[PDB]
Amino acid sequence: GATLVDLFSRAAMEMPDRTALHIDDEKISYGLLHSWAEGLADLLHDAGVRKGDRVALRMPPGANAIAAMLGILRAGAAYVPLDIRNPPARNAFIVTDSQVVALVGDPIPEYTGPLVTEENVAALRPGPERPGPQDVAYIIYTSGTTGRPKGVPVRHGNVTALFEACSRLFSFSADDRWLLFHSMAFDFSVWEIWGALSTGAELVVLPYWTARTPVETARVVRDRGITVLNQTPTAFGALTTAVLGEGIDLPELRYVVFGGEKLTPAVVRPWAKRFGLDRPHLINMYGITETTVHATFHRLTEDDLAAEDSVIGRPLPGFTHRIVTEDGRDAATGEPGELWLAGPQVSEGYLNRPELTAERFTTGPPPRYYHSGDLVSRRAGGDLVYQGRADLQVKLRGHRIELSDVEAAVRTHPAVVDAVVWVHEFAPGDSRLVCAYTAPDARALRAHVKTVLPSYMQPSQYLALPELPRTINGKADRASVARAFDERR
Ligand SMILES: Nc1ncnc2c1ncn2[C@@H]1O[C@H](COP(=O)(O)OP(=O)(O)OP(=O)(O)O)[C@@H](O)[C@H]1O
Ligand SMILES: C[C@@H](O)[C@H](N)C(=O)O
Ligand SMILES: [Mg+2]
Repeated sequence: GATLVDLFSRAAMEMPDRTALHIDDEKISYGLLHSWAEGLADLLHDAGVRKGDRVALRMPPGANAIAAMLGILRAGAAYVPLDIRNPPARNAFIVTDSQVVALVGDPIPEYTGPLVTEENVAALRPGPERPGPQDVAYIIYTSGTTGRPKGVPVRHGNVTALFEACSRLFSFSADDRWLLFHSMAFDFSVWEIWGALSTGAELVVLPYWTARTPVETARVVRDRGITVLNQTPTAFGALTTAVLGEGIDLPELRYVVFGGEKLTPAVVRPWAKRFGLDRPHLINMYGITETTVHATFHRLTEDDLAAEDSVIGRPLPGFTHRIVTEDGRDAATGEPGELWLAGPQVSEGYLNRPELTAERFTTGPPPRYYHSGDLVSRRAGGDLVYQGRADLQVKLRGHRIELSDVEAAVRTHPAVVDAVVWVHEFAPGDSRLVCAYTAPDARALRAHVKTVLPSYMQPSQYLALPELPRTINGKADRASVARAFDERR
């Protein structure tokens, strides 16, 4: 149907006996989740929540968080998720920037808006007016690199267009088990949640436990019988180490879907020798929050493991696209350019960032294009290959540097897991190439990199970290690495 509410309604009306949520040994049926959610919506209505309103959600992953989010959607409102490892100042900003009429869960400088507590939500375990396709389902905040975190509001019709685009490339059924691996404040959780709840499938909630190892994660994945696993490449590399080390088998896995980072063939090779490429399928998906979770699809093949190219494949069925030169021109085959995207999954622009919206969402004088700020090429055969972020193609003292190439060159060192390379302003006068990396001292690393890279591309300073700092989506927080570096210097 038109909305996420419709999707849940259909599946719940039609498969009420099936398990919607699985939290350790706890199982909630679609039927009972549906009941709980209708009740929560009525409760939200009573507290003065209206269609088009925005409600904060702040809860650990579990039954209550999910039921609250359905209740919020059923009430015609958008949920604005706050991840609880988010620093208090970040919530405080989002709470005010998004102007929520209420918060669900427990809390922040001002509490003066109304609360629905977790205990309140647990208690409820024709209705308010239903939302339309053009109503906002969620508002997820992305990283603003200097300037503030920015909010992206995604509509019901945006999300429902996502699952329609994917209907024929994936083979999903009510029998699947989806893992909720990701933060509810990361849009990859939307795919995970609604992947399950739109089809009658089961959603396995990874309960919140920070001392859980990859090894434990692997063990749950086998034991809870997961068929659809979503991972960032960073997460999957560590998962693979654990699966291979303990020798875990995963015969029930049907799909592993990658998103959110550049997926290198090297990351995938160890997996592929153990399980092959036929089961599960490996699917790389390029995506951005501004165009609703995923924008492309590429099933991995043996060929992708021969070269070192990052194939992201073709735009999802809903999309039209451009590959654009610095000049505004359409790029030739094999030529790198900026990817632009148009279609029903593209968001309506940022929240309260009117000038940024103006720049990155454009209409000719024609489709409405979102400028991804990502560099890609169309290879012969029509597949997209991902090159890198225009952000990270920088210039320094007369040379152009692919920061991402330096990074990979540092990663080429066998004892190095991860690297972040950037231009650091030591002073206005002194701008130099810097690297942070995780496990080899700087001396050995520096000596190795002098092999791989031209001299202008060699990091001027190396900082060894126990781990790289992480935003809640599990990516390396670049602004956090630069600040840690600066303070250690
Ligand atoms: N399959 C992929 N291969 C390569 N890069 C990817 C892939 N999927 C996502 N990315 C990168 O991740 C980004 C999408 O991230 P998201 O929408 O969460 O915001 P962000 O890039 O983390 O920050 P912002 O929204 O502030 O630009 C894209 O800019 C792209 O560079
Ligand atoms: C799933 C992944 O592509 C997510 N939308 C991100 O933008 O980081
Ligand atoms: Mg981006």
